[PDB]
Amino acid sequence: RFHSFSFYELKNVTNNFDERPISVGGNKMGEGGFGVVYKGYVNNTTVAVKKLAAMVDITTEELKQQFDQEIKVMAKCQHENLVELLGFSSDGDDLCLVYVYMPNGSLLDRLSCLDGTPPLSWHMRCKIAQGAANGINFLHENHHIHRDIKSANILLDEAFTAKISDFGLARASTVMTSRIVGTTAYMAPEALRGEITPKSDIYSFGVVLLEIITGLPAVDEHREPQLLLDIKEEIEDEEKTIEDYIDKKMNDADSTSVEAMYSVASQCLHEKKNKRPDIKKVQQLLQEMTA
Ligand SMILES: CC(C)(O)c1cc2nn(-c3ccc(CO)cc3)cc2cc1NC(=O)c1cccc(C(F)(F)F)n1
Repeated sequence: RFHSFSFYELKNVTNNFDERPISVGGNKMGEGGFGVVYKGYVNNTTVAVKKLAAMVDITTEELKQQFDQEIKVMAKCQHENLVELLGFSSDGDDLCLVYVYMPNGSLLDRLSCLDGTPPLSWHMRCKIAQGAANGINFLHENHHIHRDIKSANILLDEAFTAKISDFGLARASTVMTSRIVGTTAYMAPEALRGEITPKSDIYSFGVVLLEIITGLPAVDEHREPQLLLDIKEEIEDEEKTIEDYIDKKMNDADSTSVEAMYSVASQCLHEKKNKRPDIKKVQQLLQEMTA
Protein backbone atom coordinates (compact mmCIF):
# COMPACT_ATOMS: atom_id res chain seq x y z
CA ARG A 1 0.00 0.00 0.00
CA PHE A 2 1.12 3.61 -0.84
CA HIS A 3 0.12 7.03 0.60
CA SER A 4 -2.99 8.48 -1.17
CA PHE A 5 -2.11 12.19 -1.72
CA SER A 6 -4.66 14.90 -2.58
CA PHE A 7 -3.69 16.55 -5.91
CA TYR A 8 -3.37 19.77 -3.80
CA GLU A 9 -0.71 18.13 -1.53
CA LEU A 10 1.28 17.24 -4.72
CA LYS A 11 0.45 20.72 -6.13
CA ASN A 12 1.92 22.02 -2.80
CA VAL A 13 5.05 19.71 -2.74
CA THR A 14 5.79 20.46 -6.46
CA ASN A 15 5.28 24.26 -5.86
CA ASN A 16 2.07 24.17 -8.01
CA PHE A 17 3.80 21.71 -10.43
CA ASP A 18 6.30 24.56 -11.15
CA GLU A 19 7.02 24.09 -14.93
CA ARG A 20 10.49 25.79 -14.51
CA PRO A 21 13.46 23.33 -14.60
CA ILE A 22 14.87 21.97 -11.26
CA SER A 23 18.27 23.22 -12.62
CA VAL A 24 17.02 26.89 -12.25
CA GLY A 25 15.19 26.41 -8.88
CA GLY A 26 11.92 25.07 -10.38
CA ASN A 27 10.27 21.62 -9.91
CA LYS A 28 9.99 20.22 -13.51
CA MET A 29 12.67 17.46 -13.83
CA GLY A 30 11.55 15.73 -17.05
CA GLU A 31 8.66 15.40 -19.53
CA GLY A 32 8.49 11.57 -19.29
CA GLY A 33 6.22 9.43 -21.57
CA PHE A 34 2.54 10.28 -20.74
CA GLY A 35 3.32 12.77 -17.90
CA VAL A 36 5.63 15.54 -16.55
CA VAL A 37 7.73 14.62 -13.45
CA TYR A 38 8.21 17.31 -10.75
CA LYS A 39 10.72 17.49 -7.87
CA GLY A 40 8.87 17.82 -4.59
CA TYR A 41 9.36 17.53 -0.85
CA VAL A 42 6.80 15.47 1.07
CA ASN A 43 7.91 16.36 4.63
CA ASN A 44 11.76 16.17 4.18
CA THR A 45 11.57 13.33 1.56
CA THR A 46 12.54 14.62 -1.93
CA VAL A 47 9.94 13.01 -4.27
CA ALA A 48 9.44 12.67 -8.01
CA VAL A 49 5.78 13.64 -8.66
CA LYS A 50 4.79 12.30 -12.11
CA LYS A 51 1.72 14.42 -13.07
CA LEU A 52 0.06 12.36 -15.91
CA ALA A 53 -1.30 14.54 -18.81
CA ALA A 54 -3.01 13.61 -22.17
CA MET A 55 0.21 14.72 -24.04
CA VAL A 56 0.60 12.65 -27.31
CA ASP A 57 -2.14 10.16 -28.41
CA ILE A 58 -3.16 8.99 -24.86
CA THR A 59 -6.87 8.62 -23.83
CA THR A 60 -7.85 9.39 -20.16
CA GLU A 61 -8.90 5.67 -19.72
CA GLU A 62 -5.49 4.41 -21.08
CA LEU A 63 -3.70 7.02 -18.84
CA LYS A 64 -5.77 5.86 -15.79
CA GLN A 65 -4.98 2.19 -16.73
CA GLN A 66 -1.24 3.14 -16.94
CA PHE A 67 -1.58 4.92 -13.54
CA ASP A 68 -3.43 1.85 -12.12
CA GLN A 69 -0.71 -0.38 -13.73
CA GLU A 70 2.18 1.78 -12.39
CA ILE A 71 0.60 1.45 -8.87
CA LYS A 72 -0.33 -2.26 -9.43
CA VAL A 73 3.28 -3.02 -10.61
CA MET A 74 4.91 -0.79 -7.94
CA ALA A 75 2.79 -2.59 -5.27
CA LYS A 76 4.03 -6.08 -6.39
CA CYS A 77 7.51 -4.77 -7.41
CA GLN A 78 9.72 -3.27 -4.66
CA HIS A 79 13.41 -3.74 -5.65
CA GLU A 80 16.59 -1.61 -5.16
CA ASN A 81 16.76 -1.30 -9.03
CA LEU A 82 13.07 -0.32 -9.46
CA VAL A 83 11.97 3.26 -8.66
CA GLU A 84 9.86 3.39 -5.46
CA LEU A 85 6.26 4.67 -5.62
CA LEU A 86 5.55 6.50 -2.32
CA GLY A 87 1.97 7.17 -3.46
CA PHE A 88 -0.33 8.88 -5.94
CA SER A 89 -3.15 11.43 -6.43
CA SER A 90 -6.37 10.50 -8.34
CA ASP A 91 -8.43 13.15 -6.39
CA GLY A 92 -8.35 16.21 -8.73
CA ASP A 93 -7.09 17.57 -12.11
CA ASP A 94 -4.31 15.21 -13.39
CA LEU A 95 -3.35 11.71 -12.09
CA CYS A 96 -0.09 11.89 -10.05
CA LEU A 97 2.48 9.25 -9.06
CA VAL A 98 4.82 10.17 -6.17
CA TYR A 99 8.18 8.33 -6.11
CA VAL A 100 11.33 8.36 -4.02
CA TYR A 101 13.26 11.08 -5.88
CA MET A 102 16.19 9.90 -8.03
CA PRO A 103 18.85 12.60 -7.49
CA ASN A 104 20.72 11.62 -10.69
CA GLY A 105 17.50 11.45 -12.78
CA SER A 106 17.45 9.34 -15.96
CA LEU A 107 20.41 7.37 -17.35
CA LEU A 108 19.36 9.16 -20.60
CA ASP A 109 19.86 12.62 -18.99
CA ARG A 110 23.13 11.43 -17.31
CA LEU A 111 24.39 9.75 -20.54
CA SER A 112 23.68 13.08 -22.34
CA CYS A 113 25.19 14.98 -19.33
CA LEU A 114 21.92 17.03 -19.37
CA ASP A 115 22.11 20.13 -17.06
CA GLY A 116 25.93 19.78 -17.01
CA THR A 117 26.08 16.67 -14.79
CA PRO A 118 29.51 15.03 -15.24
CA PRO A 119 29.75 12.15 -17.76
CA LEU A 120 29.08 8.74 -16.15
CA SER A 121 32.38 6.88 -15.54
CA TRP A 122 32.52 3.51 -17.34
CA HIS A 123 32.64 2.13 -13.75
CA MET A 124 29.29 3.84 -12.92
CA ARG A 125 27.86 2.76 -16.32
CA CYS A 126 28.72 -0.90 -15.50
CA LYS A 127 27.01 -0.51 -12.08
CA ILE A 128 24.03 1.17 -13.89
CA ALA A 129 23.90 -1.58 -16.58
CA GLN A 130 24.15 -4.22 -13.78
CA GLY A 131 21.53 -2.42 -11.62
CA ALA A 132 19.18 -1.81 -14.58
CA ALA A 133 19.55 -5.53 -15.54
CA ASN A 134 18.93 -6.45 -11.83
CA GLY A 135 15.81 -4.23 -12.02
CA ILE A 136 14.68 -5.87 -15.30
CA ASN A 137 15.55 -9.33 -13.84
CA PHE A 138 13.36 -8.56 -10.79
CA LEU A 139 10.51 -7.37 -13.09
CA HIS A 140 10.91 -10.59 -15.18
CA GLU A 141 11.30 -12.78 -12.02
CA ASN A 142 7.92 -11.19 -11.05
CA HIS A 143 6.53 -11.91 -14.59
CA HIS A 144 6.33 -8.18 -15.46
CA ILE A 145 7.36 -7.13 -19.00
CA HIS A 146 8.40 -3.45 -18.63
CA ARG A 147 7.78 -2.84 -22.41
CA ASP A 148 9.60 0.55 -22.28
CA ILE A 149 13.11 -0.30 -20.99
CA LYS A 150 15.00 2.83 -22.10
CA SER A 151 17.68 5.13 -20.57
CA ALA A 152 14.84 7.68 -19.91
CA ASN A 153 13.12 5.01 -17.69
CA ILE A 154 16.36 3.84 -15.97
CA LEU A 155 16.59 6.47 -13.18
CA LEU A 156 19.72 6.99 -11.04
CA ASP A 157 19.63 7.37 -7.22
CA GLU A 158 22.20 9.29 -5.07
CA ALA A 159 24.60 6.29 -5.77
CA PHE A 160 23.83 6.06 -9.55
CA THR A 161 21.94 2.86 -8.66
CA ALA A 162 19.90 2.09 -11.81
CA LYS A 163 16.19 2.34 -10.92
CA ILE A 164 13.88 1.02 -13.69
CA SER A 165 10.93 3.48 -13.79
CA ASP A 166 7.61 3.82 -15.70
CA PHE A 167 5.61 0.55 -15.33
CA GLY A 168 2.49 2.23 -16.83
CA LEU A 169 2.90 0.01 -19.94
CA ALA A 170 4.20 -2.94 -17.81
CA ARG A 171 2.50 -6.32 -18.48
CA ALA A 172 1.97 -9.48 -16.34
CA SER A 173 2.90 -12.96 -17.77
CA THR A 174 3.78 -15.19 -26.09
CA VAL A 175 0.85 -12.78 -26.16
CA MET A 176 0.25 -10.09 -28.88
CA THR A 177 -1.24 -6.61 -28.56
CA SER A 178 -3.13 -4.24 -30.84
CA ARG A 179 -1.92 -1.29 -28.77
CA ILE A 180 1.82 -1.48 -29.71
CA VAL A 181 3.62 0.68 -27.07
CA GLY A 182 7.23 1.40 -26.06
CA THR A 183 9.95 3.65 -27.50
CA THR A 184 10.59 2.74 -31.17
CA ALA A 185 14.38 3.27 -30.87
CA TYR A 186 14.53 0.72 -27.97
CA MET A 187 11.82 -1.70 -29.14
CA ALA A 188 12.59 -5.24 -30.36
CA PRO A 189 11.22 -6.08 -33.84
CA GLU A 190 8.57 -8.32 -32.15
CA ALA A 191 7.60 -5.49 -29.69
CA LEU A 192 7.16 -3.17 -32.73
CA ARG A 193 4.87 -5.88 -34.26
CA GLY A 194 2.86 -6.00 -30.98
CA GLU A 195 4.40 -9.15 -29.42
CA ILE A 196 4.51 -8.69 -25.61
CA THR A 197 7.45 -10.79 -24.27
CA PRO A 198 10.15 -10.13 -21.63
CA LYS A 199 12.55 -10.82 -24.56
CA SER A 200 11.54 -7.32 -25.90
CA ASP A 201 12.82 -5.72 -22.60
CA ILE A 202 16.15 -7.57 -23.10
CA TYR A 203 16.32 -6.04 -26.61
CA SER A 204 15.38 -2.59 -25.22
CA PHE A 205 18.02 -3.13 -22.49
CA GLY A 206 20.51 -3.95 -25.29
CA VAL A 207 19.76 -0.48 -26.77
CA VAL A 208 20.30 0.91 -23.20
CA LEU A 209 23.64 -0.97 -23.00
CA LEU A 210 24.52 0.65 -26.39
CA GLU A 211 23.39 4.01 -24.89
CA ILE A 212 25.58 3.32 -21.81
CA ILE A 213 28.60 2.25 -23.97
CA THR A 214 28.20 5.06 -26.55
CA GLY A 215 26.58 7.87 -24.48
CA LEU A 216 24.41 8.14 -27.63
CA PRO A 217 20.60 8.27 -27.20
CA ALA A 218 18.80 5.27 -28.87
CA VAL A 219 17.46 7.83 -31.42
CA ASP A 220 18.96 11.15 -32.56
CA GLU A 221 17.15 12.49 -35.70
CA HIS A 222 20.22 14.80 -36.26
CA ARG A 223 22.63 11.76 -36.18
CA GLU A 224 23.62 9.03 -38.71
CA PRO A 225 22.68 6.41 -37.84
CA GLN A 226 19.58 8.01 -36.20
CA LEU A 227 18.91 4.70 -34.37
CA LEU A 228 21.72 3.64 -31.98
CA LEU A 229 20.83 -0.07 -32.54
CA ASP A 230 21.98 0.44 -36.20
CA ILE A 231 25.58 0.93 -34.82
CA LYS A 232 25.28 -2.77 -33.75
CA GLU A 233 24.84 -3.62 -37.50
CA GLU A 234 27.71 -1.19 -38.37
CA ILE A 235 29.94 -2.94 -35.73
CA GLU A 236 28.84 -6.50 -36.81
CA ASP A 237 29.54 -5.53 -40.50
CA GLU A 238 33.01 -4.27 -39.25
CA GLU A 239 32.23 -0.87 -40.94
CA LYS A 240 32.77 0.61 -37.41
CA THR A 241 34.32 -0.84 -34.18
CA ILE A 242 32.66 -0.52 -30.69
CA GLU A 243 35.63 1.80 -29.75
CA ASP A 244 34.42 4.15 -32.60
CA TYR A 245 31.00 4.47 -30.82
CA ILE A 246 32.36 4.05 -27.20
CA ASP A 247 31.42 7.23 -25.24
CA LYS A 248 34.50 9.52 -25.44
CA LYS A 249 33.15 11.27 -22.27
CA MET A 250 34.71 8.40 -20.21
CA ASN A 251 38.41 7.94 -19.23
CA ASP A 252 37.91 4.63 -17.28
CA ALA A 253 36.35 2.55 -20.12
CA ASP A 254 38.54 -0.57 -20.60
CA SER A 255 38.06 -2.30 -24.02
CA THR A 256 37.49 -5.71 -22.27
CA SER A 257 34.41 -4.71 -20.14
CA VAL A 258 33.10 -2.34 -22.90
CA GLU A 259 33.39 -5.25 -25.42
CA ALA A 260 31.93 -7.47 -22.61
CA MET A 261 28.99 -5.01 -22.26
CA TYR A 262 28.74 -4.57 -26.06
CA SER A 263 28.67 -8.42 -26.26
CA VAL A 264 25.69 -8.30 -23.81
CA ALA A 265 24.21 -5.36 -25.81
CA SER A 266 24.72 -7.38 -29.07
CA GLN A 267 23.19 -10.57 -27.55
CA CYS A 268 20.25 -8.50 -26.14
CA LEU A 269 19.86 -6.89 -29.62
CA HIS A 270 19.55 -10.28 -31.41
CA GLU A 271 16.63 -9.49 -33.79
CA LYS A 272 15.47 -13.11 -33.06
CA LYS A 273 13.76 -12.74 -29.60
CA ASN A 274 14.50 -16.43 -28.66
CA LYS A 275 18.29 -16.14 -29.40
CA ARG A 276 18.51 -13.20 -26.91
CA PRO A 277 19.76 -13.89 -23.38
CA ASP A 278 16.96 -13.91 -20.77
CA ILE A 279 17.55 -11.07 -18.22
CA LYS A 280 19.19 -13.67 -15.86
CA LYS A 281 21.90 -14.36 -18.55
CA VAL A 282 22.17 -10.54 -19.12
CA GLN A 283 22.64 -10.17 -15.30
CA GLN A 284 25.28 -12.98 -15.24
CA LEU A 285 27.08 -11.45 -18.29
CA LEU A 286 27.02 -7.93 -16.74
CA GLN A 287 28.25 -9.36 -13.37
CA GLU A 288 30.92 -11.44 -15.27
CA MET A 289 31.82 -8.17 -17.13
CA THR A 290 32.99 -6.51 -13.80
CA ALA A 291 35.36 -9.46 -12.94
C1 LIG B 1 13.18 10.67 -14.63
C2 LIG B 1 13.05 12.19 -14.50
C3 LIG B 1 11.65 12.63 -14.14
O1 LIG B 1 13.36 12.64 -15.81
C4 LIG B 1 14.02 12.73 -13.48
C5 LIG B 1 14.88 13.67 -13.91
C6 LIG B 1 15.83 14.20 -13.04
N1 LIG B 1 16.79 15.07 -13.19
N2 LIG B 1 17.46 15.21 -11.99
C7 LIG B 1 18.59 16.02 -11.86
C8 LIG B 1 19.24 16.49 -12.99
C9 LIG B 1 20.37 17.26 -12.87
C10 LIG B 1 20.87 17.55 -11.61
C11 LIG B 1 22.12 18.36 -11.41
O2 LIG B 1 23.08 17.44 -10.87
C12 LIG B 1 20.26 17.05 -10.50
C13 LIG B 1 19.12 16.29 -10.61
C14 LIG B 1 16.89 14.43 -11.06
C15 LIG B 1 15.86 13.76 -11.66
C16 LIG B 1 14.91 12.80 -11.25
C17 LIG B 1 14.00 12.31 -12.14
N3 LIG B 1 13.09 11.32 -11.76
C18 LIG B 1 12.77 10.89 -10.52
O3 LIG B 1 13.21 11.34 -9.49
C19 LIG B 1 11.80 9.79 -10.54
C20 LIG B 1 11.82 8.78 -9.59
C21 LIG B 1 10.90 7.75 -9.67
C22 LIG B 1 10.00 7.76 -10.71
C23 LIG B 1 10.05 8.81 -11.61
C24 LIG B 1 9.11 8.88 -12.78
F1 LIG B 1 8.25 9.97 -12.63
F2 LIG B 1 9.90 9.03 -13.92
F3 LIG B 1 8.36 7.73 -12.89
N4 LIG B 1 10.93 9.76 -11.51
